[PDB]
Amino acid sequence: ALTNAQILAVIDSWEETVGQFPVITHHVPLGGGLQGTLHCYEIPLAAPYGVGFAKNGPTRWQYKRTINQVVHRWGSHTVPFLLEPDNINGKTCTASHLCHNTRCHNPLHLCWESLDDNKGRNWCPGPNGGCVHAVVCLRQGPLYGPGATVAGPQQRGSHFVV
Amino acid sequence: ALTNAQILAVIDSWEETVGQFPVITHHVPLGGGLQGTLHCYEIPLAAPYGVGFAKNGPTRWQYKRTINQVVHRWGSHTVPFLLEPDNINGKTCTASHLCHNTRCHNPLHLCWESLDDNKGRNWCPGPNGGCVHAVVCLRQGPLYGPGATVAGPQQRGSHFVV
DNA sequence: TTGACTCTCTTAA
DNA sequence: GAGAGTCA
DNA sequence: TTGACTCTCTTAA
DNA sequence: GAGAGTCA
Ligand SMILES: [Mg+2]
Ligand SMILES: [Mg+2]
Ligand SMILES: [Zn+2]
Ligand SMILES: [Zn+2]
Ligand SMILES: [Zn+2]
Ligand SMILES: [Zn+2]
Repeated sequence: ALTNAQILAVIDSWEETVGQFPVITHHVPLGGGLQGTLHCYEIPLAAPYGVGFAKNGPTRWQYKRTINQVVHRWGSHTVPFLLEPDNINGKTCTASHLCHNTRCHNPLHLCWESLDDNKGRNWCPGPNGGCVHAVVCLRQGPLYGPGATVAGPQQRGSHFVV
Repeated sequence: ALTNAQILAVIDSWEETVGQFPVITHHVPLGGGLQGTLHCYEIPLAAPYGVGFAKNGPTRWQYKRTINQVVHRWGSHTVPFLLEPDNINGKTCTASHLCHNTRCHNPLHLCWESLDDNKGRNWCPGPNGGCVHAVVCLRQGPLYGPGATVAGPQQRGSHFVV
């Protein structure tokens, strides 16, 4: 098994490589009508992506390092969390983008939580709009708002009460 | 079926059958420290479910009727909305449970909206906690809360800024 | 050891 | 959150 | 005609 | 949101 020192070395090489990705400045809603700025370190759209990186899906990548003749591979956003527990409450931990920008690999924009927690950030009002996430959101979720419901609750007769 | 009269007759038969489902009272969080009461009309756990109903998955059912000698079949929660547009902004409209109770077929607990709007209600603070859904929630979403994040954003070196 | 592709899978609406 | 087929 | 089962699919994290 | 194979 890789030692803790070897894992730290993987994290360090990952950070060195991601730190050289293009840094894109994004203005974002924070909630409460306020605007903030996030700086995303974005993996390229096409190969080459950076040392150790390869695309396994339209917006999926992996990081690969060969240590003592053994090939090791990780989901590209999971590397910051290799020294953390990988499950909680019986649920697998997932890399969760606080910036909601899948190409971003900035570890200051990532957290490590259940898929339900991850998804729920899409609708959060944001750090200045009422976020209650214990690990606070960096921005209002992209899907926050009144929604676009086509039809509401209704009945034709009198068979039902709410 | 094709005619508006045929569609209304399908809605009316569906309402009459679902109206005979057992009515189960559920006390629910509303947000803001308040609690409310919903009356769900719950399809039975096992066959027979009711005239026209059959189970196609653990928590999936379909409603079927024979019209002009042809069988017409629908997802069991979609029937109230058969006269509504079946898409919005190019996204498929889905039956969305405001009571978050899949066995419930009370149309006063259903709306018709994109799958994203549907999902997002799981995290809504609720009608007394700040819900901004234009078609208002009936309860706080079951997944609302601080979450259980295992690790937050972090870096080992000095290559990243928020 | 490394890059650039390929494939399928998980979850819960 | 969906559609459709196999039997009786 | 109606009932009770079977199977796979969609979406976007 | 994931893991794993092939080829040079
Ligand atoms: Mg996410
Ligand atoms: Mg729902
Ligand atoms: Zn980012
Ligand atoms: Zn939040
Ligand atoms: Zn209900
Ligand atoms: Zn709401």
